[PDB]
Amino acid sequence: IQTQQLHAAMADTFLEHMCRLDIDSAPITARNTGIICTIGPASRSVETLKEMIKSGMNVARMNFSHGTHEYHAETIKNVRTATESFASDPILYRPVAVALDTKGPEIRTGLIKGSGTAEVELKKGATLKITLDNAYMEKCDENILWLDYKNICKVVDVGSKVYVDDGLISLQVKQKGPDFLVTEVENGGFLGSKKGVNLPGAAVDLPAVSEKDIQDLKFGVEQDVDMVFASFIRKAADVHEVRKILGEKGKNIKIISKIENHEGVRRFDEILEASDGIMVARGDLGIEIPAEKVFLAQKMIIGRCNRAGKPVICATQMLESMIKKPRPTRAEGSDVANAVLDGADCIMLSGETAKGDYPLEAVRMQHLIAREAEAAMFHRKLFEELARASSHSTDLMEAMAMGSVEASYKCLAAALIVLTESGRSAHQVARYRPRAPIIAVTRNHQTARQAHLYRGIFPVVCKDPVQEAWAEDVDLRVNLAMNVGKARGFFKKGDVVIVLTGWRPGSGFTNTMRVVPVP
Amino acid sequence: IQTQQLHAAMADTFLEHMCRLDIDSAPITARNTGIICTIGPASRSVETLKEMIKSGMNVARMNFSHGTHEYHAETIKNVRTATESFASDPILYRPVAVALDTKGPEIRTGLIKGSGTAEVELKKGATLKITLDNAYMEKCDENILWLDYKNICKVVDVGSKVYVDDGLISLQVKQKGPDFLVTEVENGGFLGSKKGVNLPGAAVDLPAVSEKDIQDLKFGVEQDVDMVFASFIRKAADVHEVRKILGEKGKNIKIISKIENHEGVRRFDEILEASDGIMVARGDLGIEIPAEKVFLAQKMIIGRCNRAGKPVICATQMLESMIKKPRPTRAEGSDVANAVLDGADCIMLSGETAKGDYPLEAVRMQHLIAREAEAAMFHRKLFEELARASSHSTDLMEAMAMGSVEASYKCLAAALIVLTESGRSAHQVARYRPRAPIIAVTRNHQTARQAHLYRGIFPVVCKDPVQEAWAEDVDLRVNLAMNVGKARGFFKKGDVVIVLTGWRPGSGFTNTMRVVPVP
Amino acid sequence: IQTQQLHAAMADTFLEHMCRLDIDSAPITARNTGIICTIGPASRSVETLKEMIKSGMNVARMNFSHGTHEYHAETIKNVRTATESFASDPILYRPVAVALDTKGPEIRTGLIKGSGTAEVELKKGATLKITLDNAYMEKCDENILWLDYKNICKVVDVGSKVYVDDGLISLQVKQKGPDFLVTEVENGGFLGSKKGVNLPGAAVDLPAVSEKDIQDLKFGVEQDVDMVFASFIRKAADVHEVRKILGEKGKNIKIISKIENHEGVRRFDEILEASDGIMVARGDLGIEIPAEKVFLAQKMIIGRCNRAGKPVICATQMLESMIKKPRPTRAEGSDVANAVLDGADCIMLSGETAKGDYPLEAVRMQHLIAREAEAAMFHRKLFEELARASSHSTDLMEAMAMGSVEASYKCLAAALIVLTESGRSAHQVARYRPRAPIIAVTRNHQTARQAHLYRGIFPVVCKDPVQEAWAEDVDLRVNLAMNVGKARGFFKKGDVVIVLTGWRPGSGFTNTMRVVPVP
Ligand SMILES: [K+]
Ligand SMILES: [K+]
Ligand SMILES: [K+]
Ligand SMILES: [Mn+2]
Ligand SMILES: [Mn+2]
Ligand SMILES: [Mn+2]
Repeated sequence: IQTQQLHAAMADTFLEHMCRLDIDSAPITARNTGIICTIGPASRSVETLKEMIKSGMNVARMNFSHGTHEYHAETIKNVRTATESFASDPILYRPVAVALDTKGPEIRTGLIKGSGTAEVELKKGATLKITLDNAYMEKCDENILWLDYKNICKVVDVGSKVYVDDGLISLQVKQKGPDFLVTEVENGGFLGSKKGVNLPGAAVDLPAVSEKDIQDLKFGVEQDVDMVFASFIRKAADVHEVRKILGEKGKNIKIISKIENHEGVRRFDEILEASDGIMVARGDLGIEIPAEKVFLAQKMIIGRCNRAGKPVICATQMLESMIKKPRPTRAEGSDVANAVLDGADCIMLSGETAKGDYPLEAVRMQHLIAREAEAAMFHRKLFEELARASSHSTDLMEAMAMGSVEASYKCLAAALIVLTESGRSAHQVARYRPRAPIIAVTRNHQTARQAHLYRGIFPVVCKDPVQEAWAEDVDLRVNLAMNVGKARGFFKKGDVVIVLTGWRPGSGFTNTMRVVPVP
Repeated sequence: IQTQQLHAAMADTFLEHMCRLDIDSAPITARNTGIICTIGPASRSVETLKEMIKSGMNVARMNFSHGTHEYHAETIKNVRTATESFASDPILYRPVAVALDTKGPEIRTGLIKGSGTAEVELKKGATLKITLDNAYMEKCDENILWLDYKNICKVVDVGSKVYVDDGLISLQVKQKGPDFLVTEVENGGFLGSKKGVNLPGAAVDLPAVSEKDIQDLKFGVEQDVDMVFASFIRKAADVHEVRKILGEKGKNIKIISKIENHEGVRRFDEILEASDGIMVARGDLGIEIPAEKVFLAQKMIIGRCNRAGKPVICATQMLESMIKKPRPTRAEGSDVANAVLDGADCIMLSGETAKGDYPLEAVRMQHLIAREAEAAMFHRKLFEELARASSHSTDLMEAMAMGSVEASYKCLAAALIVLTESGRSAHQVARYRPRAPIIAVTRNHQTARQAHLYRGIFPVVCKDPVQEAWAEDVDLRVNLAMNVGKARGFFKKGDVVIVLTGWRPGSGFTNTMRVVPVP
Repeated sequence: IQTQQLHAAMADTFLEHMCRLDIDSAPITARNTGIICTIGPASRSVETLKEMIKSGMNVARMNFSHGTHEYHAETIKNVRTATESFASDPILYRPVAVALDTKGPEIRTGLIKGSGTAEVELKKGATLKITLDNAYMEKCDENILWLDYKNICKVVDVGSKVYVDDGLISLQVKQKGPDFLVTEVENGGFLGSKKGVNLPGAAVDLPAVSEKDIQDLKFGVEQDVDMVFASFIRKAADVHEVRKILGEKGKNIKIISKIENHEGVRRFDEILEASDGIMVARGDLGIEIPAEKVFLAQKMIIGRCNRAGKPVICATQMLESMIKKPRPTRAEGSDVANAVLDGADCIMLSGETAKGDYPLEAVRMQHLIAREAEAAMFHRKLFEELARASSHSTDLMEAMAMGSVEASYKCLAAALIVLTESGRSAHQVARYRPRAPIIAVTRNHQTARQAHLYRGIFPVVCKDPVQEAWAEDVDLRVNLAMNVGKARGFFKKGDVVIVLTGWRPGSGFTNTMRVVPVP
């Protein structure tokens, strides 16, 4: 029984490829899919965080939908402390990106009575009066419910449905009002405090970038975050408004547009070009459009991102049950596998690691499945189709990338070492899905950090000062990579490896490729 | 925006196909994936069952892992009552298969103290003594645990792991014994009563067909079940032992081997040939082998079954969360979609409909997703690869099937009407995955019933007596199908439809195909 | 209107590719298909030869089926004189290979009366007596015909057919004899002197390597020919007998087995492995087997050679009519195009350049068509299928080759510069059919010369002494290539180019590849 599902790799057709998957075919050590973990109570701890890093964490997500700047400021402080605790050995140090998740134009209810279980009980068929009067802002009963969206009455006529708390509870507007709405509970349940509200099929006129959002964004720039996950991007315009706030200083912060509404899906393409990467926000998306259609959008978005060479993230409830159990459900297990198979650059945990009882177990599980799923990819067809997809381009780096991935498949290289400062060279190699890991060695820390956004890139930060002789500085970097790999168990002395470097210091792209043995 | 994801159907590549999926492309009314619902407390009711049928139920699963013959006898009685309640109109009557799920060579614990919450609490690190003494059979403490597997000590040495309750709780044998084992709780939790036990990597010497199993099987034959889902089939031999018990009388009961252990996966092929269909028992499978590998086995088994033309079922925890909530999680939604996309003939609910609070909602959800996912298939490539896969065969019915599916894709037929008595003709048409529904009209009830096992076949039972003139009897049957379709909303007058019939009464296969308009 | 038929290159299917061919899409300057010209009266002249070289000649074929060693000795002398006349400028000097074509186990008639038009007239239905008596060796009438095959009577029974002069004339053995045969003229015609004779379906017992052949072979070694086109190779054994005569000295002379009989086709594979390259000797082949089947053998042999990475030649009557006219027939035009499209490494002229009235025009015509046809190839599918074909191999140079060709397609490189001494590296790159020209720079002259055998390789001989510093010696060679290309009009300053070099002097293969701009 070969390994890395290679027997299936040799398949002519998909059905064949599929038929040849072997549960006894061991995957390699490198896990190419990036793992984004949302930090919170269950993971705030520096010690916990250190354990997260060791378990596979690559990006720490700060969800500004809750918490105060003071809060996140410390969260970020801890992840950095945790990260740098390994900063010792440059060979074992693993960069960890910091991402700020916008609390975009979203609707939420107020606080519940308090002594009513902090959770009322809407009965299937009961009447519920929605109010905009800030008085009941923190006193929500089974009859009174306050929400922060003031113009709610300016866009919802009688009959329309208003969902609350991850669409689990639905309400039908029975009667309109000036600053209130009386509705009928359709889906019963126990309403929580300050839960999310969805107005599917409704021109919600909240601003792409709210006032709070501008503050949060500025905050992120000052706190040097590596990327922004912009919530509810519904058009290229929104992305631009966001990029603007980040301004000249936040200039290098990668913007990841989140697709969570029907318009965003409908106007995906312009949003894609305007953005640096995309996130399939399955959560709100599953409420704004029929749940049974979310998979369509996912595969379409991942597909189109893969084609465009832009990072894409699959997010929300992937390992949901693990918030309370140490093992995920069969559906959750397959969900992760398929996202990787779909082509997602990164998978995410949020809740499973933010406030669940098994943050570490959840991270480990994603790491395990990804590896397993990655080997299961149909690399040959993938590469071929990816190639046809971009045939109109004749970019030199692209050519280098494709030539390298090709070569790597052919001699089954142990890895591809790419020396890059902007990261472009490595991104490009990742675009064409090699099977082996891509060790990108850079002296730029933010590059190393943002690199996680790309499938297969395993960043390494060279901390040695530039050597006088270019040739030497290159060997220096290449050797660092050779060690990281040997240490990380990616390959041992003797294995073959592809190496991409520049021609002169500060080259435009890695124009040089060579097959080399591991020292 | 076309429908049935047809724009994507026109794709040249997968990435393209993927990129073209449209959430606004409406699927057709017919849902080709069979839905198997496990019956229990939450669904025992004849009235509930009638509602299940209307919601999409196609096969009622009786799980003999629990309950008494008296119990199941009544369950079966009710589903039949519920079914026949529609027996009135032959146009609206929907056949419903009865399946018996074996309680194979499985290990279970005994009953818990009772006043201890009927659930003890094993603490992470605590010591737990496993006992075989039938005295504690119904008195299991946090220190005493009884299990029904007597030879457990004859196959588990010190150090080995023993999982309990869907592998959520793990234990490590610290010390051996004659009829007992002292272990250390690794994964804490609240042990329930009579929970399943897994000895991954352990030659469990329980018999393929136990003594109780022989009784249950005989019972099923006398109760005229349509199929048997044989648990823990680990080799072709086991299937044969099973087929034997069913004997001459149970001769036509389709045997569905369940793959739940590592050996069954490893010896899949012989098991496949020996069996009529297969079930991917994700539950035990996810405990016997690493969870992160279950997807590999699923796709491999579905792939190989599709190739072999034998029915395959995807089962366990697909819509798990719906046991308590009215809406499934994003992962569960995608899990179902992917199983359909994987090629599974049938999807299953067990727990979601056996004892959960939303049996109907769960059935409806599967029905919705399947439709959605079915349109999303890459039919062209699928058909092509399926064809290459079986090119060595030159079977006449196969040729007819392929010719028909081909024709159907080309003129976008509304459906394929197949007159069959054994069902072979329709099975064969289903083998080559047409996009449209396959209306199989038969006078044989058990055929109609078992037909659900196949993707796309929508059985119709002709209850009119055989007509004197073959030509007439054919039009009779064809017209019935034409009505069912018109009634069920599959097509209206004018639409095109492919019709496969025999040449003489009692033909070997439907050798005649013709494009006809809907009257 | 793009160029190089690139719009068609982008095609998904063949029908598409085909449909997109554009007569207004200009091909590039480099002509990848090697052109082999048979030298004779019409081309013996050093001045004519110089003109041949300028017109495209790459290999000069010496046909030992006629002429004396003294003759060929001078022919070879002249081609060399002609070649070296350009030896001046190493940038414009074009290597020209010398090939010796064996006069294998072939049958020929004697001389005709003389005053009978040096051509008798066999009438359809007349009787003709074949004789082995050396007396009529130079006195052949319409009744008497002598042939050099002594054992002709030991393998041809009454009824069998004996063809004469390119099968244009057929005869049926009416009666047997001891040293004679009386036959009936079936196909009338004007018999010439010393014409070829074919005994299709007859165990002709002539030796693979005749006595004269051993002399001719030894002669070729002493005259340092680059390759031997071995006539009538009917099995691997024959090739070996040939390689043996060439012995230790002729050790590096490439042996090209000629497939001209039914056995050679039937035992092709062993012949292929035993040989260095193959020649589709359409001439005799079209007489030994039905003419209407020759195309089958051609495509099969070219196909299998392409797959094996061994040079294949398409030969005989490609531009036949041009022996007397300045323009070829429509069929001849397409014949050449298709041979190139078939995948033939080299096309040949023999007669068109040996004794026709338009040697130069014929060479120019092949050159024109090849270019045109080369652009018309379906490179993408070709590369993909070529890759699948050899997937079992994991050769490092192969990987480099494939990676490079891939890269070259992607950025539409102007050419691939390969520094090689044995030629292996360049051969390998040619194996995977890049679209651009392959400039192989070598210091080995015989390598440069034999390189023509491979599609796309444009040899360049570095005549500068090895430089002290490897790095320098490499740039030296690379720069030479850069100049040849600029001079030859293959590319100008700025264009992109792929460069393959070794890692240390005398490397095993070019393990280094880099995209570089033309200085
Ligand atoms: K948020
Ligand atoms: K069972
Ligand atoms: K010859
Ligand atoms: Mn959101
Ligand atoms: Mn089971
Ligand atoms: Mn010949």
